[PDB]
Amino acid sequence: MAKSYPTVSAEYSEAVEKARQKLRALIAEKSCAPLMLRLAWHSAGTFDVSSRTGGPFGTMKNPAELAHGANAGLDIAVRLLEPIKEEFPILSYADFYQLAGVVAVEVTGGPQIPFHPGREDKPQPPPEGRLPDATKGSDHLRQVFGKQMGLSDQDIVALSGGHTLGRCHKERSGFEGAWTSNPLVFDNSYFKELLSGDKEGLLQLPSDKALLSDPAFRPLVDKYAADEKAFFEDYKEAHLKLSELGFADA
Ligand code: HEM
Ligand code: NA
Repeated sequence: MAKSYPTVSAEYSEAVEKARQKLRALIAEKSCAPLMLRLAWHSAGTFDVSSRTGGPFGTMKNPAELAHGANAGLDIAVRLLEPIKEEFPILSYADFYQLAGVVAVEVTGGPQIPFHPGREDKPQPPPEGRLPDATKGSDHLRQVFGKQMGLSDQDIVALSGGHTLGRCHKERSGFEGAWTSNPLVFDNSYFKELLSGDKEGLLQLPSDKALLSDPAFRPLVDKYAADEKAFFEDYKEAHLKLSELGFADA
């Protein structure tokens, strides 16, 4: 009951569905689901409840936000999706990029995340610096996900499982390597690899490792490594909340 979703026209809803189908095809065909999940997450994860600035309001289309260090390479994702966007002028960029994130999780075998349309495209990007720093630890994760975004510790650990997809690139973040051996499959392998420690051919960031040493995060890592169904359930809830930060709040 924390949300009151807006009424959109039948034509808006039809555009959502037709765009969803185009996104499902393109994301699968171009093998770019991890990049598209990162696009949606960096779009949403800048929300700060104290000022109600940032969040999933389409500002990743703005070159000034694409230029943030944390968003290196997301210009590729914006450009890859623009041909579809041009077919759906009614949709906000805000909705479109969150829909791409939901689709990215779906097409890689993850949970079906509910999608509610109606986000506005806001004119001002957030200030740079809201997103989590991969070199920092649990206090920082709680500042970013908790104090800024309003999400729970469970949400932090579940959402960190987004790293079950994809990899780091030396020219984007400067880190390099995949967390999992199957980076196009949405599964609980991220947590299994965290528990088994560092190993040749796979990467762990300091922020991933902070989940292992924190007394509240660690039980959640253990749970998701053992129980993919529980991971999917908690991930679905956390991604839904993330994708709607600042949007439709009652
Ligand atoms: C918990 C704090 C987090 C930190 C410090 C962090 C940091 C990073 C870094 C440094 C990269 C490498 C980017 C590159 O070089 O291409 C990355 C990639 C990625 N992140 Fe995160 N991330 C966090 C949370 C999340 C969340 C919440 C999600 C989504 C639910 C997510 C999804 C991804 C994905 C899918 C990739 C791979 C992108 C690709 O393959 O192109 N991350 N993250
Ligand atoms: Na995986």
